[PDB]
Amino acid sequence: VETFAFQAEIAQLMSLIINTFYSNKEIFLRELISNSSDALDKIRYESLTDPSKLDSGKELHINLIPNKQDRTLTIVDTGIGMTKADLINNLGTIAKSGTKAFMEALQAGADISMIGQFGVGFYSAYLVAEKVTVITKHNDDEQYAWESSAGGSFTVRTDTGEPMGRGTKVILHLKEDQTEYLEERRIKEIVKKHSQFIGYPITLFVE
Amino acid sequence: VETFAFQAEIAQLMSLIINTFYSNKEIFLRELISNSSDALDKIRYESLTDPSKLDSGKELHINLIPNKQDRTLTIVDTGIGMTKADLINNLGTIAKSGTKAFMEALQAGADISMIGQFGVGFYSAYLVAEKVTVITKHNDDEQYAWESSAGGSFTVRTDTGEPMGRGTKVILHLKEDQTEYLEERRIKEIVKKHSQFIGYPITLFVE
Ligand SMILES: CCN(CC)C(=O)c1ccc(O)c(OC)c1
Ligand SMILES: CCN(CC)C(=O)c1ccc(O)c(OC)c1
Repeated sequence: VETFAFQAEIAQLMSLIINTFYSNKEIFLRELISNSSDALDKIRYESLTDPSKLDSGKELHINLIPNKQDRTLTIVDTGIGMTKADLINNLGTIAKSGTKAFMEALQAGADISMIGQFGVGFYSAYLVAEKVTVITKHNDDEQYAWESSAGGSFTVRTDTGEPMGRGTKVILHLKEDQTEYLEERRIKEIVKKHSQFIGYPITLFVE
Repeated sequence: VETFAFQAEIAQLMSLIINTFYSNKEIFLRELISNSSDALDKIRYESLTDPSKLDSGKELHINLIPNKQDRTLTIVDTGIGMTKADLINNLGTIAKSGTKAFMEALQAGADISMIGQFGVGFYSAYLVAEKVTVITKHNDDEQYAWESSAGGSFTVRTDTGEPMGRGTKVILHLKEDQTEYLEERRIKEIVKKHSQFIGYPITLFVE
């Protein structure tokens, strides 16, 4: 298990997300679904000139898996996935510069819901989750598990768990007062409201 | 000079853009600026683990260059640029699937301004231009010039013109009745309206 420190600006972004009074929390799902869409676009583009890219899995889609027992909402995609380097480098984002722009925007009247426009939408997972676990598999690497409960550090380990084939799995360990996001009609409402133009199937699992 | 046929679905997207009565043409600039932002994000991300990626040019920005003599509006960025393969493969887009989703959306009430959400925003250049020339330079290839006046075909040639260092240059040969997009206050208005959260400098050249 390797423990790393977040870059200062990312710890601050996470602190802002966690600490700010801000009711419109539901947007975390749209931001995660959108990152999944972007990863799927990437593998699909690569497959256009190299069909073998899809050897690790031909279907391009997203599953939403609520689990009330464990209190987790899981967002799985079969997109391009991430290498160990992508994971350590702020999950494939340009987070330092994105955080800088987001902060300026907030100072000038933007609100937290606009986070995705600064390319750090992943971190909005902290609006609802106390701990976030990311399992990922890229064609060019082995499966890894990234994890953080914020607090300025994250871990990375080689994942021994069930093999994924290819893609990214975001496991949200939901805060005690955010269990509405495990409820079927609430998830369906949010998907329909914010993710109506996502070009891949989104399957909501039932329990 | 190599001449290629557009895939059928792209020729149809272009025909739709060109033929539909649709007044809100100004959005082409926001879509091009946004593609440039995405290319810049890409090179910046690569530079995070490999500083030499920026050997071909350290500054990450966008220039807007109107030229009333030639009737061209040029959008230059110093982003990641495109290889010959990217160019032939619909300028690095997943255009067939993106066109499919855009068409469905239009049929269900979307309008042309939402084109960028389907990842084929580049083609909105045809709302204002009769011919579009794209000059591009990727670290992994030499400089190329892609060109199309629609009509179902595009060309690709190795570019002999002034060397770019790295990035993408979109030269819009504007339609005779679209010269307002060469006017300073009109360009400035559009940038301010639609591109206020682009995290790179956008320099509007004067003539
Ligand atoms: C670098 C590839 N990538 C992003 C396009 C993913 O696999 C990915 C998918 C979903 C996410 O929520 C995510 O969080 C950042 C990353
Ligand atoms: C594949 C890299 N890329 C797109 C991210 C560009 O260089 C690029 C930049 C501006 C554009 O208008 C464009 O048109 C599609 C492409």
